[PDB]
Amino acid sequence: DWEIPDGQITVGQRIGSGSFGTVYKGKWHGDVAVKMLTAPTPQQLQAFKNEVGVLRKTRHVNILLFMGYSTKPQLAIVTQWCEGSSLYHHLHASETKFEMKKLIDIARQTARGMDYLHAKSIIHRDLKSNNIFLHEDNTVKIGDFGLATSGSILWMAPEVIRMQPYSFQSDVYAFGIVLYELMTGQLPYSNINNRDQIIEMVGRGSLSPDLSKVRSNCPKRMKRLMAECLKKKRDERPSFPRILAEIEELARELSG
Ligand SMILES: C[C@@H](NC(=O)c1ncnc(N)c1Cl)c1ncc(C(=O)Nc2cc(C(F)(F)F)c(Cl)cn2)s1
Repeated sequence: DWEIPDGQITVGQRIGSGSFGTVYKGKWHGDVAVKMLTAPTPQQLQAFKNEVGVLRKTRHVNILLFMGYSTKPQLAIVTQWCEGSSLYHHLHASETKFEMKKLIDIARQTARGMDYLHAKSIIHRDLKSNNIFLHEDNTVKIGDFGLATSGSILWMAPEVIRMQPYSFQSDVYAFGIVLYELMTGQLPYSNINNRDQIIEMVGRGSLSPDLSKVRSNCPKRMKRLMAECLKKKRDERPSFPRILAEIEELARELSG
């Protein structure tokens, strides 16, 4: 069992509040991060066990290392502490300009982690550049840092907006949107004023990311893989084994 006894974790500075919990930087055999959740509902009790039950089946370098959980005194999830910023903070706030060599490496590590999740039959359900942490500004760490559960429509597939929806291809579309941010430095649909139409237009199949805003030095394989990841039909979107294979081969083309 991975239950951490009460009294071992030294809760420290608060990292950021949410509508569903708060996260602190704790001390527990080193630097750790603890997300603690007044009265737990039967849903919150199950939602906590679902998030821990998913993190228990993860043991990969590109996935945030789950370390333990606690029920006393509060429902908590203990993970490793990583320094740096998320990919959304690098490309759309800090404006960190990466070499094309490193942009492919960030996409490669992201595809490696997404490949490992699908092997374990795990759907991320909320893959975005904000949930992609750059540990030491080098290693990609995939997690779910959402503290409210929905301001994350740019990464939602058309079939996810049309409630009939989470699948491997829905995560592939999110990965395709992340590729758009990497190759453009901007979020999709930046020229749209409100989000009412973005929900309606993308769900209707008449709004797609303008694939001409990509940088000049973007390889032709990245433009083709990004387009296939953004197909409106789910069955026309590839699987991450095929996605990772073409990126790792493309990556070896840049290293001399
Ligand atoms: C305690 C808190 N840790 C931090 O926030 C943090 N960690 C490192 N460095 C920092 N600076 C910070 Cl601030 C977290 N508890 C659970 C987290 C999580 O990702 N759960 C999760 C993961 C997956 C995945 F399988 F896709 F990965 C899925 Cl599918 C669904 N849920 S994250």
